[PDB]
Amino acid sequence: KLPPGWEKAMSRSSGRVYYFNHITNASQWERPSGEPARVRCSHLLVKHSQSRRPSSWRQEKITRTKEEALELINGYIQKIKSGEEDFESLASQFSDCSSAKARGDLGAFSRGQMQKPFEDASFALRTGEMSGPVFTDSGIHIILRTE
Ligand SMILES: OCc1cccc2[nH]ccc12
Ligand SMILES: OCc1cccc2[nH]ccc12
Repeated sequence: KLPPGWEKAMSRSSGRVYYFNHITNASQWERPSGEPARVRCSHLLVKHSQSRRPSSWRQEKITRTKEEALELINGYIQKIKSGEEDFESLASQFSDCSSAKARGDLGAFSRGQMQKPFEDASFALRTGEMSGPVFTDSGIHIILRTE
């Protein structure tokens, strides 16, 4: 029926059908369109107090809760989707990964290199697509597939 990971859902607020991907946590109104050895992705990471290393270039000791990190992630996604902010700008300013200095770009990678939830989401995105919140031991990620 639908591409890998996608399913139909019903909006509670509006009643209209939408589509949700349980691998990437993406959601959208439009029906999803249409695997490579390698993909190229950028990401924006928000760490929290239970991250494997609760420290980053932005903060020596990260104290925000997981719930607070998810709220920050949700807000970044909202501004990216409305066009108020670009993914690259938010990643450079607010990502708790040192890849912030390269606008979030991780370069190209294969399966078996990244943490599993990150890898699975990266390879389930189509080129140009963006994930919802993706949870790893490092924190919560927004992933943008660029190639
Ligand atoms: O690695 C330190 C550093 C140098 C230059 C730009 C940066 N952005 C985030 C960390 C960072
Ligand atoms: O493995 C997931 C991942 C990929 C690339 C950069 C990252 N930084 C923190 C986690 C992380």
